[PDB]
Amino acid sequence: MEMEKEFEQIDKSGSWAAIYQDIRHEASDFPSRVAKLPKNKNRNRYRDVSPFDHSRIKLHQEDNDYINASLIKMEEAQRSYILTQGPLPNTVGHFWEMVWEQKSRGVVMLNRVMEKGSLKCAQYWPQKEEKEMIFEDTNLKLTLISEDIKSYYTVRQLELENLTTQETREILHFHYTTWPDFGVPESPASFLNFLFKVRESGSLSPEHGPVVVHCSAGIGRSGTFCLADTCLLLMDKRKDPSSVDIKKVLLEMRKFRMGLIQTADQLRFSYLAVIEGAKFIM
Ligand SMILES: CC(=O)N[C@@H](Cc1ccc(O)cc1)C(=O)NN
Repeated sequence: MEMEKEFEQIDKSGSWAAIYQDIRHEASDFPSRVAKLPKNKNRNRYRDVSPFDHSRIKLHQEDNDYINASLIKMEEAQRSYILTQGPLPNTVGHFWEMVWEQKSRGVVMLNRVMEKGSLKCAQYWPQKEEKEMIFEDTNLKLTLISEDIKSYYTVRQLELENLTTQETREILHFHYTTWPDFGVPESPASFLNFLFKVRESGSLSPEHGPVVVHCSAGIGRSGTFCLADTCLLLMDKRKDPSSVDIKKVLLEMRKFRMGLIQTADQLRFSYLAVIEGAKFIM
């Protein structure tokens, strides 16, 4: 039942929350024993937001490998992503250790450091060229190379140095800036173009390790980014573009990360992001 038609009847009835709770009721439930251990109390920004043990990204170290990061592996779509929370003052060195280990090209951010007068994440990248950051706990160094500031996003070039191998790599900061404080973006137009812009970079390609995407919790705004890309990828690919079930995509993803897609407005907006993007792939 096509995604244009469904909506329509979803509007016609207005039962977004009603659609939305059923997915919440049909979603995966798996253990999260690692997250919950006591020595990890400080690596979680939220007590109710936890990575499942079976899909948890692990940090390459034998003492403590824990981070609130999971691997969403999409079989069909031949696409992979890591969802993580906004880093904390105690996790910064862990976020970049992850970027390294995993061999990612890109870092995507759907949020500002300050929203509603309070802190959404740590300031974790260098704002000035001659002002480099060193992550002592994890022996890496990061340098701001260049900055492309535009209306809805900014793209930054960074240099990540594994101070232990002295090897260096180039990472791309894709930062979306205009998402509103309350609600959802008033028009999917800008979220989509930024999604094409991230693909444009080569960051969501198999030729690198999965992309790292985050917002504050690592489930909401992050979930729309991946639900939509994957659905778009799926439409190009199948005979029947019409075949794409957005609820079905979401529950598959939900098997790898708890609560992807936080409110009924995001579900629909996720729906308009798919619906509207199809209109170029073609
Ligand atoms: C008709 C309706 O329920 N609209 C939503 C708001 C909405 C707008 C754009 C989005 O992309 C997503 C959600 C609403 O009124 N919710 N209360």
